[PDB]
Amino acid sequence: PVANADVVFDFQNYTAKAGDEVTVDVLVDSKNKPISAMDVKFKVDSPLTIEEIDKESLAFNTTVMTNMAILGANFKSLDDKGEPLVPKDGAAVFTLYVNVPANTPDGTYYVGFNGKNEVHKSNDGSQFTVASKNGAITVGT
Repeated sequence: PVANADVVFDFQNYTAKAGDEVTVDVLVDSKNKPISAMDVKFKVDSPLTIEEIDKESLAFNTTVMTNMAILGANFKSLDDKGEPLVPKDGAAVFTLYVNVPANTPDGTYYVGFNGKNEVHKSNDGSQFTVASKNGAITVGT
């Protein structure tokens, strides 16, 4: 089935052996609509962990503020005249570095949002609706 939203994130799908790192490149489709800010939290299924959140958003060429205690990230995405940016088609909006422990069983482990995925339209609190797809990390095939 399908969920429609104004903005859809694509976590993509990955493979790993136990002991690997997995670089998760989160893509975004806003139907070419501009975005003023994001404020999000991430998770991955145990026993995998998110070991680092990249401090750059390539889709917006902007610095990402990060917090590893809560696995949170946020940024503003304005041009030099203070207007919202259209994300760059093809470019990662977030990059996550995931650890797959040496003893991870074969299986499918998902990466995604942890209950916060705010995508702002302007400076007044208004938000786009958001949905997510993919995010499977398949360990051991």
